[PDB]
Amino acid sequence: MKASRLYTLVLVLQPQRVLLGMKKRGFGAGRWNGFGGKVQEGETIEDGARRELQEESGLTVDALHKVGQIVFEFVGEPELMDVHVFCTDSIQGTPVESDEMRPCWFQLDQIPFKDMWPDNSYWFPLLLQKKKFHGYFKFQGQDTILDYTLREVDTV
Ligand SMILES: Nc1nc2c([nH]c(=O)n2[C@H]2C[C@H](O)[C@@H](COP(=O)(O)OP(=O)(O)OP(=O)(O)O)O2)c(=O)[nH]1
Ligand code: NA
Repeated sequence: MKASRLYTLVLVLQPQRVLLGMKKRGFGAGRWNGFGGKVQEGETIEDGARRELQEESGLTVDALHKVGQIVFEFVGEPELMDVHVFCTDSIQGTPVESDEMRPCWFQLDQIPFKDMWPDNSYWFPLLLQKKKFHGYFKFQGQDTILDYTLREVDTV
């Protein structure tokens, strides 16, 4: 089995809208996603999620709720991505656009699934229902899922 690298993903989910960030530069740009990145040495997963939210979106929150975990495998890549998914409903500043990321609010009847990673269509609806989940997705490139598993869980 492949080794896996730890990542976080943060969704700011308010009662009527969700905050997403559009990748501005590099390869893979043009998709909306939660805020996140690699966990760094010595930090807890939750603290890495708070750090990435601040660095990417400019938002500082005191805490996050863990809602899921999703493992991504890419054909031709040696490591899995072990992505710990967090939520919060409570913010106290404004999102900030950078050269790398543009944050944007979407109403919850306008979730931009067509411009999100294909796996999001499967697990995002569970997140919206206050459910917790574990998932795994194998991708060929950016657009094609070859295999996936998804399960609702009581505890993550
Ligand atoms: N399938 C899927 N892949 C995702 C999602 N979100 C997400 O970042 N990815 C993948 C695509 C990118 O290749 C990779 C982004 O991680 P990253 O390399 O930007 O993390 P980072 O910011 O710590 O790295 P770096 O820019 O500092 O080098 O993760 C998602 O929601 N679904
Ligand atoms: Na990132």
